Amino acid sequence: ATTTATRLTGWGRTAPSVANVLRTPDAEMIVKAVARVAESGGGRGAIARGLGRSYGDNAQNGGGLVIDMTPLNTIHSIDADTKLVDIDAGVNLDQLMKAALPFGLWVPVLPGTRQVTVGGAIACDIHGKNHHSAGSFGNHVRSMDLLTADGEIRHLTPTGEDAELFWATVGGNGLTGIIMRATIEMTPTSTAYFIADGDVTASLDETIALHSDGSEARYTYSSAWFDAISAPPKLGRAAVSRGRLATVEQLPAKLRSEPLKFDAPQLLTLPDVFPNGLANKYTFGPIGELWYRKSGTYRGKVQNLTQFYHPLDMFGEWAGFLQYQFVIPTEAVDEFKKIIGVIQASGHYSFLNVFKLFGPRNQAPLSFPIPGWNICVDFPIKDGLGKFVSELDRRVLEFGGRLYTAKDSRTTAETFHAMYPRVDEWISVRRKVDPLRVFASDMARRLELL
Ligand SMILES: Cc1cc2nc3c(=O)[nH]c(=O)nc-3n(C[C@H](O)[C@H](O)[C@H](O)COP(=O)(O)OP(=O)(O)OC[C@H]3O[C@@H](n4cnc5c(N)ncnc54)[C@H](O)[C@@H]3O)c2cc1C
Ligand SMILES: O=C(O)c1nc2ccc(C(F)(F)F)cc2nc1NCc1ccc(Cl)cc1
Ligand SMILES: C[C@H](CO)OC[C@@H](C)OC[C@@H](C)O
Repeated sequence: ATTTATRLTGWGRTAPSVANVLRTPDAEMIVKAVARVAESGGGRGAIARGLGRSYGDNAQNGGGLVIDMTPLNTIHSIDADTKLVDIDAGVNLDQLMKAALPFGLWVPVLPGTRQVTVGGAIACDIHGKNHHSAGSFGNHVRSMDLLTADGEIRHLTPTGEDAELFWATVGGNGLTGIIMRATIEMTPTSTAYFIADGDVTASLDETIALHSDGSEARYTYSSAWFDAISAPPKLGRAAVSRGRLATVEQLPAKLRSEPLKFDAPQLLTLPDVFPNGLANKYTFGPIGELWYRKSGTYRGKVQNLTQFYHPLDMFGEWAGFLQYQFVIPTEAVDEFKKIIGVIQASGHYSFLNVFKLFGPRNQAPLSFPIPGWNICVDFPIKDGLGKFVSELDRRVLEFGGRLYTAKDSRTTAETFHAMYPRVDEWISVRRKVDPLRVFASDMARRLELL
């Protein structure tokens, strides 16, 4: 148990603040720190911190306490018959994935990096490539133990007597208390592999058409990279990757011996093999166009996790960036296209772009995902950006969509509240379970959730 004044930022490395960071594997010691903050009521409160993968300010508390949860990382049990895992909130999804595979169990929702805690996964109600078929992380929690402001540990379930507080904690960014422990229902699987279909579109219109032609219902997993820099018609052209978990008999004979094995992250990546880039005299001409179309079009390709899910891993080596993520309701297709147009003409160039059609939402009043067009872009920080993303906020807002707290460090409270029309409902729950504001964060203060 060590308390240390530490300078903390999100993954985006901005808006730093200084907090007292408690790092203890001792659960009783955590209960006491919270009991202390509640006693000298009130101060600048406390907030949990997972692995720090949120880009913004949700896991920090300037001039307050921050409880690092990563030492509470015991997997208590895994059961293949019930498909249930019982794990501390500090367990991470990579650790969990590894521990569970031998049981034929699969982490039901995986984000774009496995370095996130169970606590972070719940508090941000994270989504992945399978949202349209599996919903978000919150949908899969069968119980969790929440340390509240009064110093008690409350056992919450999605349909029990504490359902309301359960669903306020899902997506609650740690502002209902500290998730100590949870039970997750896993997805059964017979292999660690995917059967994947790849498609390449020529334009924004094609990308939308492919996601609206009914084909999505044939794949449990689906996401795309899209072009956000090229002028129309090239704007919004996409490499789409869709699939489902493979069964044993679908594997080639070579891989049937160990169907649930995970492959090691290799020493040599593509920057190590080709140091001078991948560009040749063909890349930007018709043969290049033809080559990209071909490599990105395929059917029934067997892929492991890295290949199917982390296709940025092969580009290795390739701070001053602003991550922006929003979703626009399904029906607002024209408005969605408009927003992509605004991005392209902005003079702000993003290369790392995610496109995904979200499925049905859950009952959490602060849950980010709603059915519709989800987009992430990554803008280099340069003159004009701050004021331009505010304009984007305005358009996202008026088009019925919202920003994601896990990605935000700079939107206003007014915008956020308008984007989340159930925020008042949520605030009423939070105020009932934390009258003295024992739990607090830089985000809570910025977005007036405190
Ligand atoms: C490369 C990359 C790819 C990503 N891809 C995706 C994606 O595909 N989908 C997606 O949804 N997100 C994605 N994210 C965002 C990420 O999944 C979330 O920010 C997640 O919350 C990070 O978990 P963490 O353990 O690092 O939590 P932190 O960022 O440390 O904390 C996040 C929030 O969770 C709260 N919290 C953490 N632990 C606890 C606890 N034990 N009890 C109560 N509250 C707690 C904190 O108070 C804070 O509000 C991505 C992030 C990166 C960097
Ligand atoms: O960096 C992030 O914050 C991120 N956010 C994501 C949000 C949603 C999705 C989803 F839509 F696929 F679920 C994937 C994400 N991948 C992410 N990162 C991995 C990645 C993989 C490929 C690309 Cl073209 C760009 C990013
Ligand atoms: C962005 C989305 C999430 O992982 O999938 C990207 C795939 C479809 O494209 C591969 C990239 C590297 O070109």
